[PDB]
Amino acid sequence: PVFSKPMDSNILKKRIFAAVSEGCVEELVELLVELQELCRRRFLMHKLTASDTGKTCLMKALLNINPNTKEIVRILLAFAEENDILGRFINAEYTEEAYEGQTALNIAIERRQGDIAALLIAAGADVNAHAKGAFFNPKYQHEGFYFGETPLALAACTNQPEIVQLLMEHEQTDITSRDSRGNNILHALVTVAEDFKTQNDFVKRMYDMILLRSGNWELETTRNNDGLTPLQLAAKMGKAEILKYILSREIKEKRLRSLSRKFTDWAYGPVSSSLYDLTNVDTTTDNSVLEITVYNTNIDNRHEMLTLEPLHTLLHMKWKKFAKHMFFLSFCFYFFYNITLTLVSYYRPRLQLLGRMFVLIWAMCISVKEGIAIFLLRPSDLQSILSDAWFHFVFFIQAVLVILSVFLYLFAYKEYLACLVLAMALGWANMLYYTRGFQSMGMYSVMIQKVILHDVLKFLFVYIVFLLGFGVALASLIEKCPKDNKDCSSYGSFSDAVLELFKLTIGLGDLNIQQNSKYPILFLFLLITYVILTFVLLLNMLIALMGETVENVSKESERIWRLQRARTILEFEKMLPEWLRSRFRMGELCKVAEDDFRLCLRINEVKWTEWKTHVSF
Amino acid sequence: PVFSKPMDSNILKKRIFAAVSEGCVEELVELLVELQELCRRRFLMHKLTASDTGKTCLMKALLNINPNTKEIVRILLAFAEENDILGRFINAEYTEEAYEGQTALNIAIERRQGDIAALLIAAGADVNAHAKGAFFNPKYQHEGFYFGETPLALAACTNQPEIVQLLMEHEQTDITSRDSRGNNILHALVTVAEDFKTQNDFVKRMYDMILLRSGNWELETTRNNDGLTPLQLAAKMGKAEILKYILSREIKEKRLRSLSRKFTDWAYGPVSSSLYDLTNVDTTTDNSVLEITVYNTNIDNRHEMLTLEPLHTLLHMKWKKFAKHMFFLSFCFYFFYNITLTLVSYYRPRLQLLGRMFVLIWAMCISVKEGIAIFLLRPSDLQSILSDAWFHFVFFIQAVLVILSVFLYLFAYKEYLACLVLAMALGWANMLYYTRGFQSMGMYSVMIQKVILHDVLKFLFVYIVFLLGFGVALASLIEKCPKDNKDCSSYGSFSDAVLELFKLTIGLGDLNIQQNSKYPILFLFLLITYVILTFVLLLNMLIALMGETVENVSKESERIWRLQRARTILEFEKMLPEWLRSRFRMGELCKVAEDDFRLCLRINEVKWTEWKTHVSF
Ligand SMILES: CC(C)C/C=C(\C=O)C(C)C
Ligand SMILES: CC(C)C/C=C(\C=O)C(C)C
Ligand SMILES: CC(C)C/C=C(\C=O)C(C)C
Ligand SMILES: CC(C)C/C=C(\C=O)C(C)C
Repeated sequence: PVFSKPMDSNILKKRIFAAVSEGCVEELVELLVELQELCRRRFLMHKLTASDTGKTCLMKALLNINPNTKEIVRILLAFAEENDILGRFINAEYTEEAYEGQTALNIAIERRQGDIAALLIAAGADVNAHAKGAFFNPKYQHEGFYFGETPLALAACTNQPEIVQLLMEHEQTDITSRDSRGNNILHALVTVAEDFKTQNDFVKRMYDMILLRSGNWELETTRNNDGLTPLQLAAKMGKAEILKYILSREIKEKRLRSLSRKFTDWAYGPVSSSLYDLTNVDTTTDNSVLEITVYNTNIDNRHEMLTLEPLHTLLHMKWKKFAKHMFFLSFCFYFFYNITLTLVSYYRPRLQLLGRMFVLIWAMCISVKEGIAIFLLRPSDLQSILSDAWFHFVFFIQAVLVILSVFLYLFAYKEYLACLVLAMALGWANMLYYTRGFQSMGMYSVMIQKVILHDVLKFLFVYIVFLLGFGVALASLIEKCPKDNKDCSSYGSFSDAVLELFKLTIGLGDLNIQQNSKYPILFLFLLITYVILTFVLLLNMLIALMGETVENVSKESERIWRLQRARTILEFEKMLPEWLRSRFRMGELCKVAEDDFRLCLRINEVKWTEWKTHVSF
Repeated sequence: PVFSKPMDSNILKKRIFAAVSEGCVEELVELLVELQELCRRRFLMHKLTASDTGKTCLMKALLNINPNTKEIVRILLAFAEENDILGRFINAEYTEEAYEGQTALNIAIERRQGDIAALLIAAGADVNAHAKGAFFNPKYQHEGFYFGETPLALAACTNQPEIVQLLMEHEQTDITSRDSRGNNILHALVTVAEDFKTQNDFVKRMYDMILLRSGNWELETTRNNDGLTPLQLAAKMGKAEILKYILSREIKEKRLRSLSRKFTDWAYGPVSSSLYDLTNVDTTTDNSVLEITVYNTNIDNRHEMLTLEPLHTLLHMKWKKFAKHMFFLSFCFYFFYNITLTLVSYYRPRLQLLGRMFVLIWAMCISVKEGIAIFLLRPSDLQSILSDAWFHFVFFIQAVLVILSVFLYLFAYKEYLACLVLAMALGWANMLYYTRGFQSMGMYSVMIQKVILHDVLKFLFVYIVFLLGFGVALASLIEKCPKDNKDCSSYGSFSDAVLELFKLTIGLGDLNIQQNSKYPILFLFLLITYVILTFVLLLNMLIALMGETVENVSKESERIWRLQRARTILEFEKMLPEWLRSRFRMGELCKVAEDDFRLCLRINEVKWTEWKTHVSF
């Protein structure tokens, strides 16, 4: 965080700023009387405002607060009344690029002072004046303080509800005012919340106050500049507490029940048949909160908010309804394609040609989907943890290897086997993708990907360094055995010596010690020290590396597997044509409203743990 | 949980239901006067009751409670007094299949209201009216709310004891009333309890109140529809707190001491000689709580309630008395059978025939017990965790292989060795069953079964996929070496290539790189990538998989072993003939009662930790 200029720096007009900084009033009141007539003996009181910055004495007084500050603000404003410049004095604007648009009301609200803040507003302060500075609108979280760039949202982003209540009651205040980010009062509150459960979080408590007092459906429907309602913004930023509050918001009182996203129908002991609203949760529209929350648009907090009631059962009625019947079909139609690819080519000649045609019409079928899936892929997802993109190359590669091989079959480049037989080894290793449909083995394949990434690549990369150095060092010592024979040359070339070192790691071959080295002692010293760096230092410790991996993750392995399946639930859903997606939850109900455009959903909740505890008191 | 119709849906007779729903009375009292004479100008007031459902205004008023509801129920009943239809109005019944039999008293009791509930009962409410609906009687735990289908048990299943106390004092209330499940007031309380220790659990507190006020032995002896006393039902559902309370129930006061299952004889400091009752705990009868609690009829909570005092020492005096003397005999008589099977057949000819006869008369002896044990087995136990059934096939298979082999011995099909020599390898691996009699190694064999199931099968299943794909891929590249010789063909067929890959995993053989591949580079690329998927990715990680297994279980391995032994304690007991089971605990004592049919048991309890803490205050 680097800012070119500071807001307040306590390092003949300087007497104005010095007097208000230390809070001294006696040196100011008599001296302010003197200033009254400098302009007369000379309409535009420049002298009491700074030049390089727009900061005035009013901003200077409030930025350097003290118990004497209240005694200064009242007389400072009275000076502008005599010169009739209170309009320009109160609405004075900062001019630095970092802090631009900050007014005296903005600083008074920040410094936890409802006394002067009410006084300035009553004096004609510019309510809903936007602080459109680079500092107030940081490019990241740590580059500044973003709060919505309005005095109302600043009091809302801070924990001062009294100044909020005063600002709501003001007539000139524009509630549905959008700042330079296209945000709102509710968008700003969503950004400043946190996903970590805090005992005393005012954001969801103040979300209720601002929304209810507005009492209409325009704050929750106003779109962002990127294009995002306050509902969807909480999903993009991963705000679970706000998402749980918004999706399950029930208003008991009349005249405001239209602001409810969940209308409980009936309750009887543990079971209650709540009737939720999903007018912006189902994937019928674009950028749904369900679609946003399952992809890697949220960070480090997905399952704790993918289990929320309106959308936890949205996936179950998508899996148990059409996704399960298409995972088997994808499993069967790929198992048969792999079996046919193996069968018709293991029996290759050194009428079953209709089976070979099936591989032709299906390798193109896989690659046309993978080819179009690569285009929708982005580098922001290609290298990540929950990418689900590595399976998009290897499905494409195994498909593109088959069609490339057969193009060289009839054309007879003799390389038709160099590409086809690599598809068998990859095609059968691709069969492990379709094990997500089982909990016991789907969690197992989750462990494999974490093991193959955190530990195996780190072991191999060190290993080739010990294989390149020791391969060259061992092969360099060996002269050419006489008689021009291939004997004496187990370590004769770099490729021959590296291969013999690799066979030493697994445990295959004979460890000869008289391999025609011109230093027999040095060759053995370099041999009985290679196996203590790999077999004793690395291979045993490789087993040790993965123990930290399978102990920290095993309590989250069942959590990551569900997110894999929940992604394929809607990845399958987008493949259905528009006429096929005519099967949805339920019709329009829950309210007369605007002629009932409320796509509701009835899910009964039988909760035994809470009800048992509730009656226990 | 899916219900076709809702109980209460707040989405010219509709004015009746609307007025009571919102609690408005002014719009009802004058309008109810109007209704009085619609039927006259027209015995059967249909108009104020619903048609598709039996719900009336009384049910509608109580389902939509409000502070004005008490002001509505009193005048609503007075309307039926004038028409003299209070009998049909109060006893009005629901008619939906989901919710059937629900009355106005049932809803009033549910909504924590003892005021109206007492008023309805005083008005002639149908006490002990059964709500025999599909919702009130769910097929599972999450399909509804089961509470015993009576107003008394509903107040008991909820935490309202005042309405219970009122219902006990009523004359018309039938305490020993059985619902559609054959349950009782005490059966229903057992079902709604929980095995997790809760600080404030009313169920065992309300079990005391209902049983004592009844003051007789008919609630604890009334059989279920499945056939189960309230004692045995707590064992089937795994209710440890109720089981600990019931089995150790001591009533101090006279006239009710006959309702005690434990009569403490004397106490002196730490040692107290409690004298328990096991009239339904010992295995003398069928479906004993001891027999039920040791088999896999309880779930996830067995050792925390198999250690309860009446039945923790019931097994110790069965092990130290006849079970230990039959485990050695089973160990010796099977060790000798295995030794004889090995000895008389390792020396097979390429008079000791009496030893061969012993295997004949004992292989049939094993298979006749295993054959009859398979019939008593069920698929509900065949595939489980604490099955103790896998040892029933392999004991049967090893027994059936011996008799099958000798049938081909004299008959001379020459296959007599193909079945007999497989019995040695299985017969000696069966010798590890009889290691349950030792703590150090019995816990070891518990680890093996968990390791062999959670980890080894998951590793092998992935391994054959990498062996099928790489076996075909390696064998496909190899042409037939000239001269029609068997050289050049280490990977010549599928079986030859798969075998050479398996030997690569363990570490046997020579890793040749010039194995007559028509692509020497591609064969090596497919070879130095198979060993990084098994030897580097799988075999090392296999060791890693079992580390989560031996760290989470080792604190429970000593717990599962006891349940294995406790099952064989009564598995041995059922083998004794009726005359042999003439040795039991102790006679009839502890009370005069009904001519003393109380099979008691005296077990002295020397408790030093509690007594030391008790005197410390
Ligand atoms: C390209 C062939 C060598 C198969 C490659 C793999 C599968 O075995 C990788 C993905 C592990
Ligand atoms: C043997 C390979 C194919 C396993 C590696 C993966 C597949 O599961 C990726 C996803 C890490
Ligand atoms: C049938 C023979 C091969 C013995 C089989 C086993 C014992 O070694 C299995 C039970 C592990
Ligand atoms: C070598 C085998 C016989 C071990 C496996 C078992 C026996 O202990 C079953 C019970 C898992």
